[PDB]
Amino acid sequence: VDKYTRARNAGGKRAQDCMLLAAEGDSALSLLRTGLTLGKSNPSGPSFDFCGMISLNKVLQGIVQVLGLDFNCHYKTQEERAKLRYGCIVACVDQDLDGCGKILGLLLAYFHLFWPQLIIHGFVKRLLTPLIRVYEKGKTMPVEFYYEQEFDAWAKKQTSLANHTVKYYKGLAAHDTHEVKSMFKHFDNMVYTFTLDDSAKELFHIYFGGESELRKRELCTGVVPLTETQTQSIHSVRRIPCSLHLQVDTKAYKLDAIERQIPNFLDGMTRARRKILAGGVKCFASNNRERKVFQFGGYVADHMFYHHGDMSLNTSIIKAAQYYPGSSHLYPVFIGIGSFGSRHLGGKDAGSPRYISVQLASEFIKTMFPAEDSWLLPYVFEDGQRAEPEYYVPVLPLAIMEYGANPSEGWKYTTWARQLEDILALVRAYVDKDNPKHELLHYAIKHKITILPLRPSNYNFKGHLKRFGQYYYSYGTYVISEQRNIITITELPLRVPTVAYIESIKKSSNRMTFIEEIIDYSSSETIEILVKLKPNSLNRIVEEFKETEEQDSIENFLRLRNCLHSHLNFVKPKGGIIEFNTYYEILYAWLPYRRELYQKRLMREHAVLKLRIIMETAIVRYINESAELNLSHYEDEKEASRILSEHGFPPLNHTLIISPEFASIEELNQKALQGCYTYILSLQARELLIAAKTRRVEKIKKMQARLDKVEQLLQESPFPGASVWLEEIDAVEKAIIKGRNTQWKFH
Amino acid sequence: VDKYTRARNAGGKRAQDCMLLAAEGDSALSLLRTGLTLGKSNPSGPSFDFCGMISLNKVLQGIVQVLGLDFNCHYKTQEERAKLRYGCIVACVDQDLDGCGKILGLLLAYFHLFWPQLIIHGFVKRLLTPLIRVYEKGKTMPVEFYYEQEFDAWAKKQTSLANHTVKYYKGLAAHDTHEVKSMFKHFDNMVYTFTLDDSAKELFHIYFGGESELRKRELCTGVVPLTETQTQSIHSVRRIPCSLHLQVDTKAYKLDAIERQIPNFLDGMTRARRKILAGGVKCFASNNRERKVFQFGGYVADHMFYHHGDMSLNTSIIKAAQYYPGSSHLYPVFIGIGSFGSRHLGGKDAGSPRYISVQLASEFIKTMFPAEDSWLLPYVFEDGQRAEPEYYVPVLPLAIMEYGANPSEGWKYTTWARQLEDILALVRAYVDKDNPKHELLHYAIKHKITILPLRPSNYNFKGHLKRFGQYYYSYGTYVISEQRNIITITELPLRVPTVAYIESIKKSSNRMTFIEEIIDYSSSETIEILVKLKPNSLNRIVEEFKETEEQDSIENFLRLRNCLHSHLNFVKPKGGIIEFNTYYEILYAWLPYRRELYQKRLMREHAVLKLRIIMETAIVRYINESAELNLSHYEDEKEASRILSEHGFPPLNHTLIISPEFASIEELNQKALQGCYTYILSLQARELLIAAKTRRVEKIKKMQARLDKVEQLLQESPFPGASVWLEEIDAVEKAIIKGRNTQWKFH
Repeated sequence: VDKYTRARNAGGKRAQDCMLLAAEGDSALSLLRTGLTLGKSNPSGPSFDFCGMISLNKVLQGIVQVLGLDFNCHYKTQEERAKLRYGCIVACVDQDLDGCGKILGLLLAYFHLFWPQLIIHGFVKRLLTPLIRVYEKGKTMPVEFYYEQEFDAWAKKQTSLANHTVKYYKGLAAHDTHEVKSMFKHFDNMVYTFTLDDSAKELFHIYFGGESELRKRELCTGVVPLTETQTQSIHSVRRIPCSLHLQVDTKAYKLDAIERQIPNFLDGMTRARRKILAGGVKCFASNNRERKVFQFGGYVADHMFYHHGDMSLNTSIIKAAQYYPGSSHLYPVFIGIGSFGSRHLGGKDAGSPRYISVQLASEFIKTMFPAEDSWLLPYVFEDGQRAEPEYYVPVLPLAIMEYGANPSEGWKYTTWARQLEDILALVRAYVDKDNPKHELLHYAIKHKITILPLRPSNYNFKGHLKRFGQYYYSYGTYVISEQRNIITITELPLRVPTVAYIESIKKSSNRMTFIEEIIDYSSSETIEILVKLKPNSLNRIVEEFKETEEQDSIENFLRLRNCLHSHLNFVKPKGGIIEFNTYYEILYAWLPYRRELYQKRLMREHAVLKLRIIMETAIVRYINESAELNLSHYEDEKEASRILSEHGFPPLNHTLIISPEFASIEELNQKALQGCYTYILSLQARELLIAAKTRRVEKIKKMQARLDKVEQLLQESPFPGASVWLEEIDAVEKAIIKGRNTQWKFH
Repeated sequence: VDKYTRARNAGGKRAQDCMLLAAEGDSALSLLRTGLTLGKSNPSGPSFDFCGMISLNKVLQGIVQVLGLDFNCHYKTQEERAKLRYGCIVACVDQDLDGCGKILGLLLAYFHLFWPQLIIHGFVKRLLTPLIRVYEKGKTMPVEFYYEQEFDAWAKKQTSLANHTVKYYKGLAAHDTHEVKSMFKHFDNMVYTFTLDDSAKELFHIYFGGESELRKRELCTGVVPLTETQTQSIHSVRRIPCSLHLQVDTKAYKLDAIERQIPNFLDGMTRARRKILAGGVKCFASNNRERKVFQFGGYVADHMFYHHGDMSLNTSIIKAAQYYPGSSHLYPVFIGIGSFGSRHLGGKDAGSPRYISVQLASEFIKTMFPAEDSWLLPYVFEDGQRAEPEYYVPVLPLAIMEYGANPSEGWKYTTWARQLEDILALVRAYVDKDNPKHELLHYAIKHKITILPLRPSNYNFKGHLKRFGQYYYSYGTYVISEQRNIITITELPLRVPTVAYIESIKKSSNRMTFIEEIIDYSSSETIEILVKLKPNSLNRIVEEFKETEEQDSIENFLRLRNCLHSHLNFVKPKGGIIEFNTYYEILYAWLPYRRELYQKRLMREHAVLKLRIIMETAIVRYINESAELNLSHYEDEKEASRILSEHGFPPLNHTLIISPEFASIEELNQKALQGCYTYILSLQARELLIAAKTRRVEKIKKMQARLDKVEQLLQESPFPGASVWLEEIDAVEKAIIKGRNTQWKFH
């Protein structure tokens, strides 16, 4: 066996007292070696006397060879279990879903499939290392939480976190030397035995069996965090049910694996694309100066917590800036300066990231993704730092607005962009109260039927879109020269690369028989392929390929027909996988999220306006009464605060009121009334004049007018923010038109 | 032929009028297609009528197949040349040294080797695209420079560059659409024919022949930029000699390729390591907070212009923070928090960059690499932006202070760290004027002989270092248990990974015969390997391996001896490759650079102190004379400046004097006397009081005292800055001792 360190007592008289520390990889093996050889100033801790190490079906073959397990044995009795070389096997995997969810899950499935009696009687354990450590100022011993729920509960009991620094250890390689010493000093109090319950068999069959339907049904919903009672019981008896592990960690790992290929139906982008968009918004906010692709990728990795390889990051950055006929992005996020790709190679002929540059399409991103609503979306947190939002909610349904296809395997995703005019008409009819077939559209939405039509986008396509049965076909255009006998292909079908199409024709002998030569003089955007045929071949070509209503004889000969198959599989905002049948369902699912976002924006604006009005009124009152109060004579802040409280001045938080970044409306109303009176003592000398008071009065008047406008907006029919939604739709349409006029180079 | 687009007239009556645009890759092919199909609003420009395209010995086989060249032909006559299908072949390669230096160089070598008459008579051309474009404000047409020397000469003639924006196009993929249109509008004025001269044959033989000695001799020196006369002649006759291209572009490409594996002898780090160190200094300057490896790599890529893959960046970041026995860095730049690697796998068992964190060893970096001297080193510029310095000059010879080895192939580099005490003694004896054997050391340096000894570092090595002949051998330590018959290896030789050593023993059958089992219970830092031998094997082992003075019988049996071979090949500061024989030569070469750096630091400090003294004296004079002058009554700045000039107030530059970042002493003395009188009108109201004047007088006194101290320092024997050098050496020694005491975790 390779990478196996046997214990001194393994396989001997005290073999049942031994342990086998199954390490995830090389880092886990290094940590285990450091802990086991630490037994110099550690009499109570473990050592190599009873603890062995191994690195994690050849690996499983080595595992069974070391443990001395028997395939034909059941280990239902103690005498049969005593033949094992080791008392128990302990898996040392990182707390991240990639390691504990996959490797430990596979090991548990293996053991359950072959030797379950070991699992029920107790043979498999796991190394539960502290997930989160909170260090105080002046206190050496930290507070350790094994789950994020426990840390959240503890932080709910903390008045302030200024004196506490929080460190997340999601991998075994994140533990420092003294932290490793601390964990291995209490090694016996940190191993957890796995147990089998009634639902464990069904969960194992679902997550590791050959039935894909059960797996898809189980993965339809999200991952539920462990209930505090379950966590408390686990910490109490030091036993972890297999069902809980399979339902939480394995499900999270599988959902994360799917989420890397399947986009959300609200914004149409995956996690990597959302990170790239957030990094682009943050990076180009100060100035829209051009930056190289690798520099922007480094910025995204540094700020947006993009821990994957830079190759995929650069590829996605290049794809987000591509703009050519048949490209994935009809409205790309970034303006690309340089050679970012051509339709002939399907965007695979892009320049090196060291040369091409990216810029933020501010006039489009600002309108499609409002900055005001960016403070209201739920954000994902990576090691306690605010990363990109969980999902973006654009003004228009960007999920169905662009060409989408999954190049990988394991999940089929393919969407064809719908027409901009049809989508705009549908959304405007839904939103506008004074619009034909508005009530009819709402009634149809309630009964889930379609009234207004949705058609595939015909932009950047000089072909023909036809409907046959329930399918949509795209036909390229060609012109034939009888005198020259050659055929000039002028337009390929939708999203058909030129080089791949030419090679596909060249790979067929039946078509190669009638074709003598193929030359590609197509421009960067316009296709022009000359196919020189053998003499006297038109009649033979017509006879070989009979003409039908579905397609022409030459169209069949040259394969100038493409089928628009759509696979509408998306990720729900609260986790899980959702399957749609038509784009109407996607639009109907996206609409309520945007309506709720508009309502939330209006409500938070109302709350912040009320707080600012209160602050300004208090400031004006203090300005008026400073002559009689004479607060400038006092020195201490406490005396001034007490006299202001006696006079009735309300206490407000300066920072939260003036900078309400990410505070929810209930949170904003909760913690804004426990501030101080700093806003009064911080007033400038020039601000005590009559002119400053008049300016503040004018500001109060304009803010009050905005408050009445917001209040009137909140009562708008059918839902609040309808006029704002229509205005933003008009702005987005204008930005899209301007981008299309200038080839998405806004100048 | 693949990726070949034939011209309409190629191989016909007008075949000699045709062209073959040899594209470097896919991006070049896309640019060529865009340019050639652009001929709609471009009657004068080229098109596919006479221009073909091809993608760049199978590729060369396709090239000769397309061109119809003959291997047995010489093409010495026009009639033989007329058989060619194309009139000429034009190479479209990016201006960067990777593309034009390698691919174009290989094509030129191919043509010279087989068909030189084509080269002399004129058959190979290159596409010379504008390297640098300067855009003015309000002027659409830019200024194009094909070489960096031309741009530098033009900028020397520019009074100000505020209205000019500079763009560098080092790749064919960096040209925008309108720029591509501009270049292809004047296509006939941008192709350059290659010519052969007398030295071309020798240069081709040197750079592409089988004689490695000639290549090494040629690469000993750096790359000389083309002289302005040569560039002017090239632009005049539109012909490029092959010798000039080989001497500049190919030499630069080869030197850059070598520089990625061979470190400088001044700081001991390559380009990537210098970029990482500069990024670490810049990133952790504000606060020394821990950052993840991938986040720091992204920061380095964004700011230090690291355009290579992130895998190598993360690997180098991890290596720079590793600290274990036998590691490459005896004094690592970064403190690593987490599991950064172990000696058992030779640092290959490091944790994932997503988990481990890095911090800047400020107490060591600040002392070893002074921040004051960081403004004086020559910096490399990447696309006009200031990247990491060309070379660092540490206080101590870091090139010989750490274990260095080149893991790649093509250049043999291996250095073994010398003892800290010996290096400190040598440098102190060189610097200190009152020191035994100081004059003797200087005399020996003049005669290039050694007096003080240099020995390999024995730190973190519980073995034996022995000297035999001119070689140094490292022996591990073992203990034998006769009763147990097993052998306990306690220390492996220097820089010998444990796993590799165990596998090497296991791979030999002769040693495997006497060994029954091998167990590795070694700690993270201490080696303890138990080798259980077969019964009655000590006598057989002794008989098989005879004992000699060089090594013991058991040492030969277990291969516990390592030879300390050193390959001292480095990169000179001004380019080229330098070969050393002993570490004394490296120290003697490094010393004058540090002495010159100290002298430059002292001189620039003197100049800036003089300028600041002049500024402060002028300010004090204005404060004294403001009562009579009454400058506050005036409104315009011009009138005040004129009256101050009449009164004799000197004009100084506020920004340059107060922030002399990277201004050389001659440059500082040149452009600091053409400023304005802003420093007088910008004075605060509170600064006109007597207390402010007294504070300024005290500041003037302290600055004058520092000026006299600097002046006395400049006259110090033997060279200026000797006491400063000794103080910095003492500080570096203290920092190294503190780091070694705390396992390079400064706390």
